[PDB]
Amino acid sequence: AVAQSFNMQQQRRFYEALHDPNLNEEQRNAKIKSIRDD
Repeated sequence: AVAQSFNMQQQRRFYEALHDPNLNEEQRNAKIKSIRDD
């Protein structure tokens, strides 16, 4: 969540959001394009 190294620090978040079939591939995609874009 707003890390100064959002690849090394932020990785588990992206994994969790990606591995979430409940969220359809648009809302799921928005989560990905938010965890980075913050």
